[PDB]
Amino acid sequence: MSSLPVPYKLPVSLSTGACVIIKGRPKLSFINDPQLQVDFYTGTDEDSDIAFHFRVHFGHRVVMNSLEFGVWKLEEKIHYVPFEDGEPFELRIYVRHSEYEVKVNGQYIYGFAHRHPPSYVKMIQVWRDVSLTSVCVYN
Repeated sequence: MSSLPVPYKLPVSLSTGACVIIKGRPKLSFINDPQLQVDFYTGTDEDSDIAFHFRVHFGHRVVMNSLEFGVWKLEEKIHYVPFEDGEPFELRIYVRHSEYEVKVNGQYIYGFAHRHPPSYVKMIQVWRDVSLTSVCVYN
């Protein structure tokens, strides 16, 4: 029950082979419609674009998108992702040549085709209704 501040912002440099690992717990039970949001920003400013947005509507759906010149682009949706109510989760995002590969709790979930080069990602923000225990970038 140690925790990181939320919103959590960390500077990053992403290259093919990198892996973002996010560990934490939803802070409310699913009946309260808690959310998790992970944003890969292409700037350090508050108005920066988002190359990869990953948003968990716990108990409902996962949506992914990008914010480009201030506009949300095509939403990609997953109906079911195996987050468990009240339990700690592990979210991994691997930076591959052509896509981000998303893993949750030991399961392969999704490959999100790059819309922008990962080399332009400068900061990752993790926020909304979670308690966070760690946010690590490998390689």
